[PDB]
Amino acid sequence: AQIDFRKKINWHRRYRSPQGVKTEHEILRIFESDRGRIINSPAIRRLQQKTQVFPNAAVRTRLTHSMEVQQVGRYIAKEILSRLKELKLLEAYGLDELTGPFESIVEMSCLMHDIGNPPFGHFGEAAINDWFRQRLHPEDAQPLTDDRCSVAALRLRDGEEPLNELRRKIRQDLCHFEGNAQGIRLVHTLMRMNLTWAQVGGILKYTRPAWWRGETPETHHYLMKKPGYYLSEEAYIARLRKELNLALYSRFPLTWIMEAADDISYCVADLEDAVEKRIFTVEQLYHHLHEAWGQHEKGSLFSLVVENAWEKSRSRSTEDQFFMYLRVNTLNKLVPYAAQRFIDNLPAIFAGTFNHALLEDASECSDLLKLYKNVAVKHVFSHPDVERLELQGYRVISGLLEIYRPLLSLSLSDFTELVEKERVKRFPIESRLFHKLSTRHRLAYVEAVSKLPSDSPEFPLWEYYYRCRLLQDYISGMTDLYAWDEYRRLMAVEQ
Amino acid sequence: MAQIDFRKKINWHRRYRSPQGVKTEHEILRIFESDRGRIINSPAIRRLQQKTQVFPLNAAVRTRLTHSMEVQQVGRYIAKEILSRLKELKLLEAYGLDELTGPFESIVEMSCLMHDIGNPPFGHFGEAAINDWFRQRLHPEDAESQPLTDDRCSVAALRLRDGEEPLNELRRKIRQDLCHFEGNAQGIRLVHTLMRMNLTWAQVGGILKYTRPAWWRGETPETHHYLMKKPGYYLSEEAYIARLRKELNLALYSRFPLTWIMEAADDISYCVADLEDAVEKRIFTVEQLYHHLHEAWGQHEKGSLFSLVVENAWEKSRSNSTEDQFFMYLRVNTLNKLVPYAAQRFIDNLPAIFAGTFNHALLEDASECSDLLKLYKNVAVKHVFSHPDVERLELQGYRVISGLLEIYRPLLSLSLSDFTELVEKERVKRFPIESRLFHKLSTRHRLAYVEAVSKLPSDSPEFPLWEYYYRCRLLQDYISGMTDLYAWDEYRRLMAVEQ
Ligand SMILES: [Mg+2]
Ligand SMILES: [Mg+2]
Repeated sequence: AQIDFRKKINWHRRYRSPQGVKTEHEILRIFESDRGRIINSPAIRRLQQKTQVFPNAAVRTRLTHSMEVQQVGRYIAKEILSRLKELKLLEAYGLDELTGPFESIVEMSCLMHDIGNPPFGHFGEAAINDWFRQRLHPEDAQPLTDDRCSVAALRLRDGEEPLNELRRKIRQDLCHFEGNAQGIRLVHTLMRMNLTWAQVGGILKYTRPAWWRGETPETHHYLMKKPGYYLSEEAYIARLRKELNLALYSRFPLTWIMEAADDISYCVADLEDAVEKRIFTVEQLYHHLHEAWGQHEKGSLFSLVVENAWEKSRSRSTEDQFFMYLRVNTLNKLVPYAAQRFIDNLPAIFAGTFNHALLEDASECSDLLKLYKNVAVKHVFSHPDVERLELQGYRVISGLLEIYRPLLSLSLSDFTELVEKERVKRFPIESRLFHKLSTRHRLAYVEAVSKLPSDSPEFPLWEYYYRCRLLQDYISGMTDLYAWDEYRRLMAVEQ
Repeated sequence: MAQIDFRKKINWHRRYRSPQGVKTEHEILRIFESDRGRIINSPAIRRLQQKTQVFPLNAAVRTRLTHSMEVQQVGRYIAKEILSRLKELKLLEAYGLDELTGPFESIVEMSCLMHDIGNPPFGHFGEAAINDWFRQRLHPEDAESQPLTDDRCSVAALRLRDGEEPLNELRRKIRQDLCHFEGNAQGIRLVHTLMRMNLTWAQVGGILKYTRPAWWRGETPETHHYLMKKPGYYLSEEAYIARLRKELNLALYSRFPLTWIMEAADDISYCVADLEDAVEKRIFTVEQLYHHLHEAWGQHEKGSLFSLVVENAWEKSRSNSTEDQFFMYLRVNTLNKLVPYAAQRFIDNLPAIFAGTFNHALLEDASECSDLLKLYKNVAVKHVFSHPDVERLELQGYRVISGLLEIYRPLLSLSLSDFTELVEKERVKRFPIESRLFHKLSTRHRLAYVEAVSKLPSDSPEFPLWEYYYRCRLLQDYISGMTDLYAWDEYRRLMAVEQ
C-alpha cells in the first residue's frame, strides 16, 4: 500500500542474527560487518583472476570493472538519495535513518554480481549447459519409452507421477547453469558469509527458477529473462521473499540501481579497451559512433556526450583524453537520468514488480547506451582473437567435464561408498578425481544429502542432482587460467 | 593551547581550474567524489592489479590491488570509529569536522587505495636495483663536502670542479636525489606530473607519507626521525610540495593528519594476509603457524591479548575449512582490538597529529597491540620471506631491473646536444639504436621530460645539470612504471632471449 524502506532494508541474518530494537549506529555497524565480510572473501580475489572481455595490465578484469561499477552505483545512489532529500521525502519513505545501508548495499551488490560466473564467462556457461543437456536431454520431459536421458533414475517411467515431476525439474535445472543463480548458491551454501537479508536481496537480479519450463508470465518477462536461482536454493529464496516482503517472482528495489550502474561502466570501458588492444583507432571509433547514430539535431545527446568528448580531446594524450571525457559526459547525463527513473517509478520498484530497466527506454540516453553496445558487438567482440579465446574456453570446460564424468557415471551406492570411505580400492581413478574436488564443495554435497530422507523414492534423484551440482560447483569456481592449466595437466599435455 | 580546525586541513581546492569561493556541504562532498572517480578510473590502479604483493601471481593470493582494497576497508573502519568516538565526545563541531565527515572518510579510503601506486617492479628490489645502478654511475659519496681530484662520478657535468660553488651544491643534490629512488616519492611525482589527475590538495596530502627530501644528506633532525625515515619527495617535485605545505598549513618536514590513519590501516591488513597467504602457498601449516606464534610470544596471563586474539581464533577454528576459519577469526579479532586502539591513539594525540609533527606511529608502542603486530611480522620474516622461492624471485627481479637499466644506458651516455637533437628530430640518422630505444619510452614520460626542460633557462650554467637530472628521472619513470611481468618480458625480448 505504501513505501516504507524500513520494511525492505532488513538487517537480520539467517544464523545468529542480531535481534530486537537497534539504533541507527548499530544498524550502520551491521552493514559495515557485511562489507568486511565481502571484501575479505576469496571469491573477490578470485575475481581478480577472471577475464572481462579480453585475456596487458591497463585492460580491465572483472575486479577492476566491479570496482569502477562500485563507484558508478554509489554515484547513482547518492543522487537518488539527495533528490529525495530535495523533495523532502526521506522521512516519508523511511530512509531518514537508512542512508548508509542504502548506498552500502548498492556498492556491495555491485562489487559482487560477477561472483558466481564460470570460467570463460558466457561460454563456460554454454559448455556446462550443453554438456549436461547432452547427458540429460530435458527436452524429452508426457513419458516416452525412447527417452534419451542416459541417467537411469531420471528417465520418466510411465506410472510414477510425482516422481516424474521431480525428474522434470531436476533435468531442466541441471541444464540451466547461470552465473547469478550460482552467485546466490555461492553466497549462501558454499561461502556461508551469513549476510543481511537485504544484501542477499541485492544480489538476486533475476527471479526465474532455473527449473522453469515454457513461456514466462507476460507481466514479468524482463524479471524472468534468465534463471535466477537453482532448485537447491529454493527454500532459502522462499525465506528471502518472506524476509523482504517480495511477491512471488519479484525483485529487491536496490537491484535496479546496481543494474543500471553495471551497464554504464561496461559500455565505455569496452571501447577504451578496444583502443588499447589496438582493434580500431580513436578517430575510427568516433566515425563508427557518428555513423551508427544518425539523426544529428542541433544540441542532441550525441553532440553533448560524444561530440564534446571528441572536440575537447583535440588540444596530454588524445586517446586517454577522449575516453576520460566520454566517460565523464556519459555518466553526467545517464546517472541522474537513472536516478530520476528510479524515483519516478518508486512505487512499482518498491513492490518489486516494475517490468523494466531504468535505462531501457525510447529515451535518448538508452539509445546512447545501445549505440555503444552496437559498436562494440560489431567491431570488438567479433575481433578474431576474442572469438578464438571463446572457442578455446568452450573446449577447456567441455573437456574438464568429460574428465570428471567417471564420478557422474558411478552408481548411488558406489559414489556413497566413495564419499564415506574416502579412498576406495576398486576405483583408483574415481577416488583421485574425487579428492581433486574442493573441500567446501564436497562439504556442501554431504550436508545437502544428509538432509534427505534416505528411504524416500525421491532420494536417488536428489542425490544425482546434488552430485551434478557438485561438479558444476567445482568447474564454475575456477579462474580462466586455472581451468585451462588443469585441463592441460589432466590431459597429460603438460606436467 | 594550539588549535584544531579541520576546515583548515581538508582543503578542497585544486592546482588547476580550482573550484572557487564559498561551497555548501553537498558541493564539497561532490568535489571529493570527483576525486574518487578520478582515482578509481586511473590506469595506475589497474596497473596495481598486475604488480605482485609478496608472492607472484593462484588467484586467492593477494596482489597490491586486492590488498589495497582490503586496506581501503580497514582504513574506512578506523575512520568511522574515530569519527563516532569524536561524536560521542561531542567534539565534531568543536574541531570543524561537523560538515566534513564524508571527505574525512573518503580521503582516508583513497589514500589507502593508492599508497602502492608509485612502487617499481619487484618492489623493494626494483628500488634496490635502480638505486644501486645509479649509485655506480653517480657515486654521491664523493660529493658530500669538499670537491675532489679522484671524483668517481662518470657524468662529466656533475663532477665537483673546484671553484664553482653554487653549482657544486646543485650537483650534490642531483647526485643524492637520483640515487634515492623511492616508491612514495615516485607516487607524488606520478600523481602530479605524469598522470595530471589534478586532485584536491587534501588528497595529495593524504599520499605524502614521509617528509624527507630525496636529496637529503646526513642525519635527520632528532625530533622528526620517524617522519623523515625514507625519502618522501624528489628534487623535481620540490616547488609543488612547497605549495602543498602552504595549502595545508604544514610546517617544514611535517605531515598531513589523515596519513597516520591510513598508515595504521596498511600495517594491520598486510600482517594477517601474509600469514594466510603463506598457508595457501603451503610454506607452513596452520597448527605449525599457531606454534610459531605461541612461541615467539611468551608465557600467558590467560586473558592477555594473545589469548583473546590468537588463542580464541585457534580454538574457534579447532572445533571443526579449519584453515579458512582460523584466519577469518584471526583477522576479525585482530581488527576488533587494533582498530579501536588506533582510533583512540589518533584522538588522544590529535593536537600534534594536527600540527603534523607527532613523531610516532599510532601502533608503534610498548602497547600489547603493537607487540601483537610485531609478533606477526617476526613470524612472517623468519618463516615466509626466507622461503627460498621468495628469495629466488627477489634475486631475479634485481637482475631484470639492473638489466633494463643497462639496456637503456646508451640514452644516458649521449651528450646534451645529441640527446636534445634526438628529442627534437625524433628519428636521428647517426643514432639508430638510441633512436629506437627513445621511442620505446612512454609518451607521458617523454612529455614530462620535455615540459620540465622547457621550463629551464637554457643559457644558465645550471642547465646541463638540470637536463641530466630530468633525463635520469625519465629513465627511472619508465622503468618503475612497469608491471613485474612486463618488465620481465621486456628484459627477455630486448636481450634476444625470446621473440
Ligand atoms: Mg558486469
Ligand atoms: Mg601496503
